[PDB]
Amino acid sequence: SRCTHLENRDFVTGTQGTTRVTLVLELGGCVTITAEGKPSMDVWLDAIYQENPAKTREYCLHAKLSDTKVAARCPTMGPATLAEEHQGGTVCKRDQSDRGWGNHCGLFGKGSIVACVKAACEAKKKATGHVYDANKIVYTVKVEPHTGDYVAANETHSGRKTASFTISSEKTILTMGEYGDVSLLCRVASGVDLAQTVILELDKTVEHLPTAWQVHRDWFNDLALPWKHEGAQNWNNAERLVEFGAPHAVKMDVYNLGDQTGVLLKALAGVPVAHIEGTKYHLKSGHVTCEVGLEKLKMKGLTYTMCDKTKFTWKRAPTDSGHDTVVMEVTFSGTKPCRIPVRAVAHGSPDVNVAMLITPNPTIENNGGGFIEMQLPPGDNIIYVGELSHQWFQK
Amino acid sequence: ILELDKTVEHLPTAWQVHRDWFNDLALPWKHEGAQNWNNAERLVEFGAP
Amino acid sequence: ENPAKTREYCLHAKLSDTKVAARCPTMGPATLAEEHQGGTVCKRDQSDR
Amino acid sequence: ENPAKTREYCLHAKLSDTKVAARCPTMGPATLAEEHQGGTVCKRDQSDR
Repeated sequence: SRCTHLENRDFVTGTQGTTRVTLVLELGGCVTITAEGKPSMDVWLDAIYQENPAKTREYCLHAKLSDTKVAARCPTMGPATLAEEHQGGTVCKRDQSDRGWGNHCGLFGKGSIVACVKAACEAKKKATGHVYDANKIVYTVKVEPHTGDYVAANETHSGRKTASFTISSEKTILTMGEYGDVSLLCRVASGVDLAQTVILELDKTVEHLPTAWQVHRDWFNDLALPWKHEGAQNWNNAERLVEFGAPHAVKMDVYNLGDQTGVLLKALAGVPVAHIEGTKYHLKSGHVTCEVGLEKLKMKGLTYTMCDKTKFTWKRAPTDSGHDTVVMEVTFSGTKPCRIPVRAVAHGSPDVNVAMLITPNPTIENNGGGFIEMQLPPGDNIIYVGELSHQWFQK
Repeated sequence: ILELDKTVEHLPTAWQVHRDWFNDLALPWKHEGAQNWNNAERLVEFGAP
Repeated sequence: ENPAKTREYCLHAKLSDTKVAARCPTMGPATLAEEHQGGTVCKRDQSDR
Repeated sequence: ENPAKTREYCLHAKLSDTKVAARCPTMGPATLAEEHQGGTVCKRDQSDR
């Protein structure tokens, strides 16, 4: 059962008459649903994402400066000017330098000086923000029936089904193989509010970093870095990463404040990560409430005869699942298919069956069955699968 | 005298800093000539397994 | 000219050859030869199995 | 019959292939490949030179 793979697992149980079940599925969680006369089902919210979300601003973390130009005039010669002062994509500073005979001016005094640099951004040194549209966000829910077959996490359960939901398409009917149909009504509106969320992306090809972060819109909009719209050619406020030195005669130095990535990363510690897979921008945390309709589900193998009580052996002896249940797997050497005669008694009371089965109507099919998950009361018990027995101390 | 990469064009080639400040930098360090870095973990983080 | 160098600090780590070793609950401690080599950064922890 | 074995302890160590590496005061850290191998016991110290 898929839910046995994780630590975060909930059990939902429907009694007599319970045909519908309302669950709050959370990313990283898993729910096992059990109900009288119904095959058990594992359900979980698998992903929350939007393909190609809209991009808000792009910020530059490392300025690439080039073509530094300086123009200086002697004290009586008027303002110094450069064509660059009027071009976008350049950062300039006008100042005054001390001039005199030493640097070829007729008078000793203040002379006009102006320096400009072309400012661009280093390749792969942008920080881009993305915003979600509640109407385009997709919630993916997976359902897997309890078939008495154990499948590891790196393996694929042939009976697992997937359902996708958007605000405009909240209901799906899934056919669970021979178990019947299950209906899922999940409301995206009951999900995570995304108004103040921005998915921040740096360079997703960097190997030792998460591919994205989920940050607050107000924090993102206040970053003190050069910015522009995707598609725009030049950067606004490029001066944020450039400093000019005090001028001396006909020269003025231009300083680059360096790569701000390290600075940003310190700010991002403790911020939740997100994930990008191609064009899909995923949230790594979130939840949604769904209504599961069980009325069309039917159990499998109810009319088989009981398996020969003499032909069972333990493939995997009873073991603690970590969810206060016991898991085990048996092998049957008799004729299939048949119902597995499972029960358990408390040490000293051989007459009362104390086993509460999670796995519905355990059966050995022609090519499956054998895995059983059950709950037992605290203390010493003995598990029986026909004549096959096993001691079990619960707790 | 602190030196970074003196070949970088838009930066001073060196700074005059206080010895106590320099000795307290929270960065991996080593002696010139040494092959490995001490305290390299200062620039590395491990995720929950 | 050529003043004596004190420490060198690293401003940007270059990481490579990430290796992981994990053992099931009854199989004892996980170990890597790298844990004993200089020039490597390691973290030992516990995962749910 | 054949109960499970927990730890094995060693009551008498068999030591062999003692190796020492020493460096003068300006030559940096002394190192041995053995410091990184399992199955060796090492001690780093400082001697008067």
